Amino acid sequence: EKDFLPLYFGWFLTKKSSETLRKAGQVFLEELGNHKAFKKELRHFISGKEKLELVSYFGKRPPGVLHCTTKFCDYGKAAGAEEYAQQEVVKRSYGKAFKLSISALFVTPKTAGAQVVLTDQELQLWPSDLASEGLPPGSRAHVTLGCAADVQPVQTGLDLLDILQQVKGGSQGEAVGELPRGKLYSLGKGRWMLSLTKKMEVKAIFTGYYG
Ligand SMILES: Nc1ncnc2c1ncn2[C@@H]1O[C@H](CO)[C@@H](O)[C@H]1OP(=O)(O)O
Repeated sequence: EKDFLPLYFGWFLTKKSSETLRKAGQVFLEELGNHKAFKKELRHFISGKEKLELVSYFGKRPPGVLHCTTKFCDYGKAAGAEEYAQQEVVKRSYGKAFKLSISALFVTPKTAGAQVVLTDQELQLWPSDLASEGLPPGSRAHVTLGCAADVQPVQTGLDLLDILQQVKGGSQGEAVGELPRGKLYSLGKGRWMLSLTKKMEVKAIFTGYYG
C-alpha cells in the first residue's frame, strides 16, 4: 500500500516556549482590551460603553502546545501535500530543532496571533503553494493564539497578510500607545498590532501532527 501524511507539518513549540508565548499572548489581550485606544473603536470591532474582554472573545485557543504551521496536508488530500512531504529538506528537517523569531502580536475581529519571521533555512520548509499581495514568501508565517467562535482555520494567516499589506502601504500610522513589550498600532477595521521592541525567540521542533 502507501504511507499517508500528517494532517499538517509545522514547528511545534517546546512546553517552555509554548507557555511563555501563550502567557504573553493573554497579557497582550488583557492590556489591549483595557487600552483606551481600543475601546474607542469597539464599534469597528464588533457589531453588538461596556467593556469587551478579549481573552473571552478569543475563546477558541490552541489547547496543547502552540505551533507554526507550514504545509496543511490533510493526510494527502490537500493540493501539493504529497509534493511538499516528498521534498528532501522536509525529510531532513523532520525532528530537527529550530528557533523562531516572533516580531509582533496581532488582533483582528476573527483571530489573535503572533507574527513569525522565518530565517532563510526555515523558509526552505515553507510550501511554494503559498492574491500574492506583493509580499515575500513566508509572510503568512504565524502562531495562532486564539479565534473568534465562528472562525475557521486558515483565517489567522489571511488576517496577518492583510495587516502586513497595510503596513507595507505605510498606512499603519503613528503608534496609538506604548505597551511594556512595544508600540501599539491601530490599523482600523478592528485590526491591532504590537510591534515587539525585542523580537521574542521560541524553541520548536519541526514535525508532523496526525491528530
Ligand atoms: N487550509 C487549511 N485548512 C485547515 N487548516 C489549515 C489550513 N492551512 C493552514 N492550516 C493550519 O492547520 C492547523 C489545523 O487546522 C491550524 O493551525 C491551521 O493554522 P491556523 O493557526 O491559521 O488556524
